[PDB]
Amino acid sequence: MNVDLVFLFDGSMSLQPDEFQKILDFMKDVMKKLSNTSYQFAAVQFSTSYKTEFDFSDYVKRKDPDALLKHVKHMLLLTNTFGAINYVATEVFREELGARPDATKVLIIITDGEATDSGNIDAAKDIIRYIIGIGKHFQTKESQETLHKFASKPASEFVKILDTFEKLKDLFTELQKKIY
Ligand SMILES: CN1C(=O)N(c2cc(Cl)cc(Cl)c2)C(=O)[C@]12CN(c1ccc(C(=O)O)cn1)C[C@H]2c1ccc(C#N)cc1
Repeated sequence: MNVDLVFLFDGSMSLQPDEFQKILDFMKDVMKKLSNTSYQFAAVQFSTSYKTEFDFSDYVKRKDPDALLKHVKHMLLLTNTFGAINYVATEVFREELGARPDATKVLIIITDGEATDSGNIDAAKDIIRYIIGIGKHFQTKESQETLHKFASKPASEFVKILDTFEKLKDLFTELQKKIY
């Protein structure tokens, strides 16, 4: 349907270069698949700070995932996930930046660890929120639970755990199908 979807992706120092690249490729795969639909996309990299890599209006103008992401630079700092989610809620979903009043808001968060900051994400709560937690830091039920606070309910649907960044490929294949 009419979906305004934002990727919020981790660019902290704990991600290896190849891992950060797998994230970019995942986002391109998704966008390529949903070309020529009612989907609109935006992407934000977060680390210590929050960098909008492209807004919805950027997407409407070009609709080319390669061009939209070509200058992305890995920030290699902290993992301020609380600040990042609030940033998306208030700074990215705006009509002035191409967001649509009647579109469903979706936020896809991709990270390798726990947030380095703190607070709440009240402002983003109405958004449909998936979080993809990847790698060695999420190998136990207890470590995986730390992500639930960022996601819609139930966690069994909205929190995805991958053992490696190579599994983003497999996740895309699975997601591809859910497309009606
Ligand atoms: C199932 N589902 C889903 O897995 N994701 C999802 C989950 C992850 Cl981890 C990553 C990415 Cl990129 C997308 C979604 O966003 C949805 C929920 N959804 C919607 C859309 C609209 C409404 C609504 O209006 O209520 C509710 N949910 C759209 C749907 C979807 C499925 C596959 C792809 C691909 N490729 C992209 C989107």
